Amino acid sequence: SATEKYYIRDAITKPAVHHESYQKLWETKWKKPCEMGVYPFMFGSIKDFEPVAQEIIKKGLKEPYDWDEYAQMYFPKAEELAKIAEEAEAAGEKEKASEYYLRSSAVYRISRFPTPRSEKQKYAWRKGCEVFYKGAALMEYPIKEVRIPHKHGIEGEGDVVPVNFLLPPNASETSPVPCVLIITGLDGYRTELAVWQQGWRSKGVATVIAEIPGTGDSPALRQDPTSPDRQWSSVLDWIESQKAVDSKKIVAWGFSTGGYYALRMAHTHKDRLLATISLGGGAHHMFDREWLEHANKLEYPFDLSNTLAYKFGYPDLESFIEESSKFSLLNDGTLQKPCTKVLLVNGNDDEIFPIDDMFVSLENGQPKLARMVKGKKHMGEPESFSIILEWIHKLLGLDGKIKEQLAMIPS
Ligand SMILES: Oc1cc(O)c2c(O)cc(O)cc2c1
Repeated sequence: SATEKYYIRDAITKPAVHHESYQKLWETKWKKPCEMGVYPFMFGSIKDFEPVAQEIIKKGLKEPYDWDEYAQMYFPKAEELAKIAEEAEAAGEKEKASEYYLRSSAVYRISRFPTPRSEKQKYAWRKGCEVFYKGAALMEYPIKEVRIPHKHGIEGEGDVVPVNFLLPPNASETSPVPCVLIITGLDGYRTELAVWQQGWRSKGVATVIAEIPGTGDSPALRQDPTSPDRQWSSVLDWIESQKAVDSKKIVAWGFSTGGYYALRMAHTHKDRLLATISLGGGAHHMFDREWLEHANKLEYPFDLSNTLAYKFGYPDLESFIEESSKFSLLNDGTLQKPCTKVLLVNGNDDEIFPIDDMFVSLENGQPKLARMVKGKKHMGEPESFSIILEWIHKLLGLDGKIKEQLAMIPS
């Protein structure tokens, strides 16, 4: 059956305990990364989240979640942190203001995980973005929003591609810098992957952070497989206009679902990218009935397959599965085209997207760079981040000081 189909075999039939309740999500999956200040709790503090978790656990919330009831639990804490930030900014305490705005943005973020599917989650997205950019503007090296005109947009698409932008100091047309284009995931948007930007700045590298179609503020048509292609044309046209960036040194790094888009654009925009990295991406079997019919109950904190269906613009999973084959980079002929430099990295035991899709990626077109991480699930952490930074440092001729860069990630 499905138990024989994929690399992980009958692991797909074992429901993960975190789906039983929020209590199990918190105790077995979220408390630890929150304490360490890492994804999905970048910029966050256990001091903020633990009191909120305790209130959710007392209420006994669990799948199926009422996303308005769920989101509202985070709001009193998010507002408290935003009020503290405002009073700090009024007093000229810039470093403190920045911290509490970003702590507020983290609480709003988790309130609209896994993706905004209710009015209060849609509200939390807007409120989280607002406090993130207030925090970002008060960083020593401010990260700014750029509303890139979507010149390549068609009917029914948004007029702009909102991105984060950070340019290292002394970057100029005379001394231009490489750019890491970060493509975000199904749940982590530009307000989350922002955590990478100061690291890249410290190594003399510009960053642009953009969301995938049907997430954050992406203007792209959800159901149209070619919508990302138009988005990257607008984004890369804008990066080329920034003369302080070397347009011959753009590296696209796709995180999780972002990996699919990084792999896709290595083909669609080969001549405009030095390299792309897919970290925990998929390509083909991520759209399989069998995979999607099992993934709701596996390592993903909530309902992966339903969330992916919503991101692709479908009202339910069955309707998505009916048409999902058309998004395959194999089915649509993408993987037959020439590609720029591609690095594929993932944990073998991934239960969000199958390692089988790294195999499909290596079974078609030109040879690609790969590191498989045995005995690890989605993203193959922490070794994956060291592998990728080492490769990008070598590619761009940076200082190779990847431990220094990685140490800047934990909040
Ligand atoms: O350690 C990480 C860091 C991330 O940025 C992740 C992300 O964006 C998506 C995901 O599914 C897992 C992640 C794990």
